[PDB]
Amino acid sequence: DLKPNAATRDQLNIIVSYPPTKQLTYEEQDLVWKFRYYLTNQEKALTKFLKCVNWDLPQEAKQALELLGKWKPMDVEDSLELLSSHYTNPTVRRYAVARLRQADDEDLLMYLLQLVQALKYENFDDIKNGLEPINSAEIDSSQIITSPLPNLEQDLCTFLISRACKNSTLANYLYWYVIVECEDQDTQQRDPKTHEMYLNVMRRFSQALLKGDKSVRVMRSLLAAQQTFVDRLVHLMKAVQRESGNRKKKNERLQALLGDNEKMNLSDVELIPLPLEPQVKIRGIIPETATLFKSALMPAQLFFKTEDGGKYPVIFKHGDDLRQDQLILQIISLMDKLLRKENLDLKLTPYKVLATSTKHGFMQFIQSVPVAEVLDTEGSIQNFFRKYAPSENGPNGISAEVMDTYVKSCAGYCVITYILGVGDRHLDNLLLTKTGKLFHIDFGYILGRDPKPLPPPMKLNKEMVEGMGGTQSEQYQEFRKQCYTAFLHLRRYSNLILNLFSLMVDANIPDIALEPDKTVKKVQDKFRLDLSDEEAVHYMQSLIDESVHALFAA
Ligand SMILES: O=c1cc(N2CCOCC2)nc2n1CC[C@@H](C(F)(F)F)N2C[C@H](O)c1ccccc1
Ligand code: NA
Ligand code: NA
Repeated sequence: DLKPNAATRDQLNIIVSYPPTKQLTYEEQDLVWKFRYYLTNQEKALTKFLKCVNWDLPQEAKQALELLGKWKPMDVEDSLELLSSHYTNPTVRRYAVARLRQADDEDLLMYLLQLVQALKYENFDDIKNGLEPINSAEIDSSQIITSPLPNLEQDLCTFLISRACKNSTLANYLYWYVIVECEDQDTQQRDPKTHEMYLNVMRRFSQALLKGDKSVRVMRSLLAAQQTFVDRLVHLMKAVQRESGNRKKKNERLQALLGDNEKMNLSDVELIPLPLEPQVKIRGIIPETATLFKSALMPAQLFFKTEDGGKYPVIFKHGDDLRQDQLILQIISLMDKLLRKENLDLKLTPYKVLATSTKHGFMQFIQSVPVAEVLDTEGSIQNFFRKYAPSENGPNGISAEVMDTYVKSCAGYCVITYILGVGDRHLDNLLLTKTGKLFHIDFGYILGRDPKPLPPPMKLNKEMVEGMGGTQSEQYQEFRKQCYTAFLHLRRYSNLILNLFSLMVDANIPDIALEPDKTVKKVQDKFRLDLSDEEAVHYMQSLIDESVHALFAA
């Protein structure tokens, strides 16, 4: 093989270190191609090499595939890039699936939402041909599972179904994520072949479950029971939303219908996995504690009876698209897991969000109080903390543990909302727990979007700073430390985070759909990959200093 000199090797290392959005010039491509055999020893060089290939040229594609098979095994992040819209070559996509096969189900679950999006770039004929022995509108996606009839060998569809058949948690999310994709009216009208593909994925999944062993066949019946339960809940929600009168009158209708099990079948059901969190098995909804929230959207707070005698409160929305919130909460869940991997638990609240359609879905209810209500009832965050968690020896008369949780969650969310460009940040969408956990909700505005003009990049307020004990407190120093530490940890996983956002470009998420080609760059810019770790610390410190000076000047 051709060996490049020291100067060329250094030049190739700079190209290999380029950020994800960085496009290689034709001259850089010629250089990478010239030393393709040398670069085979570097797993990070593979994604740069594949950017040099014109997939419309059969021999160039063939040359690339031979090197792909000789290359040092790629990482999971790089396999996620090979499943994006950029790579439609079936063999390239098979190699990416071969890498995901080596990953644990725990990691696979973290990327499942994006892997379901990646099906849009798969071979639609291969997915259809996998079906064993009409107009798409005649196939109600919700009726597939409820109507059972009396190393490079696997594509993405075959792989996802195979793993789902062995894991009930994976099967739950695969079922619901595919149902939402089938229910996408924008996909149904603009790309009927994609809508047909998603129906075929569901039909393939139902077929594989029915061919499985005793536990696998039971999984199909449990998915059918969940679909039927959700269908019944949607019918109930429609009746409550149509009920003439005030919220009290709607609550009476809500409780009466939930209480009528012979008609609705919602309060007394056989043990079924909760769609929102399938590890939690439910007995039904408690009729007498179900109420609507004060909102024109009419969302309901529902308490589920768990198998172990517990109560699982949820928010169920009908007539709203939960997909943007679903993506943000799954990214927050991933960010929390990555921070925990680096041994940093910032006491975040990645509450569960699951769309059951593009029109309805669940949200895990965390017992908490919005900051606006905290000020109206107690006056301040510190007063709320002194009332529910007092300590004579603790900082400002508050439990040390509660204060530590507050500082950590403030810092965690400060860094996360900045990276995700979360807008519309007011005191009603900032929530607080009696354990000290501060968290964000309602992700209607992301990636720099805001209802007000000129939004600040850092989402800090006077109430947050006062809750810590001011700018001169030991808590404020801890907050700054946790901010730059969380920032450095997340920057290390920028390749992963960006590759997952790249898989969401065609997902019909409002704030992504607005500018799909600029989405990845918006997130990439927040990581400041142009700066070294030391420079990133000072940049994060500058963001905090500016935000604090600006908020106090009010
Ligand atoms: O997106 C979300 C997420 C969410 N979480 C609740 C805490 O656990 C995590 C999820 N709550 C809401 N929203 C949309 C706006 C309203 C809704 F849905 F009622 F309209 N609320 C309820 C309101 O904030 C509320 C009311 C009373 C107490 C606490 C909270
Ligand atoms: Na039908
Ligand atoms: Na947490």
